[PDB]
Amino acid sequence: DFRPVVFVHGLAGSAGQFESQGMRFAANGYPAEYVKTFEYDTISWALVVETDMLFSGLGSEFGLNISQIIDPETLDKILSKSRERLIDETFSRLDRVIDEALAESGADKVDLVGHSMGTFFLVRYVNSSPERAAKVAHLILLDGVWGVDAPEGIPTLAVFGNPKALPALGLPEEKVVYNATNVYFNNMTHVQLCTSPETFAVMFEFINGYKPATTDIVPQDGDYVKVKGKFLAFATNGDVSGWLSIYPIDENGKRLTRLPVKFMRVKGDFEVRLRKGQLYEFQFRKDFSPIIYHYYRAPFVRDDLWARFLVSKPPLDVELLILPERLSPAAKETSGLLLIRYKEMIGEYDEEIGGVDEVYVNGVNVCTERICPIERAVNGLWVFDRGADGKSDLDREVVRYSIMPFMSAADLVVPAEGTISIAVKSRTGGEESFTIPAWSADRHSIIVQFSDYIVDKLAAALEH
Ligand SMILES: [Mg+2]
Ligand SMILES: [Mg+2]
Ligand SMILES: [Mg+2]
Repeated sequence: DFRPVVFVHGLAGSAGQFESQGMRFAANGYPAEYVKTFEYDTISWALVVETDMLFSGLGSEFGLNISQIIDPETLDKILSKSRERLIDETFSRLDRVIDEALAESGADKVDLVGHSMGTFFLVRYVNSSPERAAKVAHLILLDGVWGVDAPEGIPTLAVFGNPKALPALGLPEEKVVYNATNVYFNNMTHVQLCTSPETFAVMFEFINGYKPATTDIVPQDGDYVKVKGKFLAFATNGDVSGWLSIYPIDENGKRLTRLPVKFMRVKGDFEVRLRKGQLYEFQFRKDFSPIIYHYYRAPFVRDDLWARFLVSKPPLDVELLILPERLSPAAKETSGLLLIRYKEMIGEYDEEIGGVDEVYVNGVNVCTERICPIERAVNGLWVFDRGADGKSDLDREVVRYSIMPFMSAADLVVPAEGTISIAVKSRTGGEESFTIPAWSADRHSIIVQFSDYIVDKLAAALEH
């Protein structure tokens, strides 16, 4: 019998970094409900908690950077929170999740997995009391804390990627969690490490004692899948209110039904039954905003209980960064996109990584060495007409994003006429392409989520 696994994301992260992994666990026999995700406000956590000296402030670095855009009065309110109180509140909520999971499954202990800042969070959590540590069969720490001992008596696995994808003004000649089994994937980058099928295999074997029969997201039988998802605020992860309209679409992004096949008021959570292998447009209207959001992604092939749709909201309203252009005349005639992949898009070649991604928008590669260098760990690439001047200047950095963790931007004019072609040729092999309507930036925002792994028949065969 499998025991539940509970995943704790990092700064500016969410359940999305464990979506693929949850589906791999289920493909290998785990009831899908046994894979839990614990979400929390990462801005308050990084600034209030991880700025202490337990780890000499290491767990807070990306939070310090991303916080630059917070309004002064709001920042002060955030920093005024009691640190001991935030900790006890958040940790008590994880106790509840773990206790409910043990009762639901009948298991005696759970496996806990943390990514990046989530590893700092979990080391504090298990060391906070013997009762908390007692409920953990295995602890997995992905590309986060290092130079510390594994919590006493808890079998710990630490998996590390290439440090070039993280801030390097520090000098770790090696990252090790003492007394843990340490595994290294030097050809992988920060978030990629969290979502990789190779990481999946190492984790499954560590906690189960045998290699999984497959690391593929195996499609399930039948024509329908259950999807449980949430619309939540980027980085702070609070539930977001709005209206969800789902439309099945063709290969060119045209809606196949006049009316949406699902229409609902949402407050964070939502659950829907959809057709397996079908392309959908998830249209979202958030309360109090005039923009209509159109979310695109590959079809679902099995139940997915961890889908996440990110929404820009205060205090960290990152979308405000593209407001000047959205308010310009060119917005009526040009589109604005956010391309997301939880596996760094890399345009700079490094022999250790071994290859570069190519990301084409209307036939132009925006994943260049200047826009997607390895050190920026690009998981979110904003594509819009910077300056609203009708000129593409890919060689000139879009400076406003330089300090934003995991994001970059490309100044490319995308005509809001007809459709937009978007394709990624993955550095690890395979390609995924989308053709969608060219919604104008004045009224619409377009979010395209690339899959974090592509299994290509020919490439797999060539390797075999
Ligand atoms: Mg064991
Ligand atoms: Mg059938
Ligand atoms: Mg421009």
